[PDB]
Amino acid sequence: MGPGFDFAQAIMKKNTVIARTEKGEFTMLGVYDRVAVIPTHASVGEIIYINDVETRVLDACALRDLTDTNLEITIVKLDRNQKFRDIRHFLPRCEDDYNDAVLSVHTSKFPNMYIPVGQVTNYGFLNLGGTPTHRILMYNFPTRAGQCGGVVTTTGKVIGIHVGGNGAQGFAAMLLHSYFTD
Repeated sequence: MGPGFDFAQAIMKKNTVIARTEKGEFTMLGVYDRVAVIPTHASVGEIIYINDVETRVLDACALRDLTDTNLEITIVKLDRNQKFRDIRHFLPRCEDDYNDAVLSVHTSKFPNMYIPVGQVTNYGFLNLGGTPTHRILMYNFPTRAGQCGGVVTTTGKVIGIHVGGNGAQGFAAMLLHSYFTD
């Protein structure tokens, strides 16, 4: 509809895949080369389906902060025959708040879904399904079941992936440039 949805659509069209684990289907953001991210509760194993293709997992790392607290981001390296467009220059360097964000989802259940979620708070600590979690972003949209992995963007920035909600609010794990230095 406008420049927020334009930037969101540009990321979805080139930098997402449908990830299937034994825990269900997730939006999965490709970041560079064969490296992608998914919520840690997807429980990535040795084999994953990527757009319904059986794919060996070369590495999978559940991120935690230096306090040894869950970040709810798993960085996955895929045995895929094709690289992602490198979008690391769209990642923020620091924890921050944002205006006018879009949550974008692409699954079997929710194809080509874009949600204007409005203002994003640097919320920090969240007890997420019983697990203490840091670097949480919050938006006042009633997200449901089927949004996990969904990409949170502003114009110019990819800021997080959707990991949960309480029925009134949705919560995203921050993406930071420092997660993907090589």
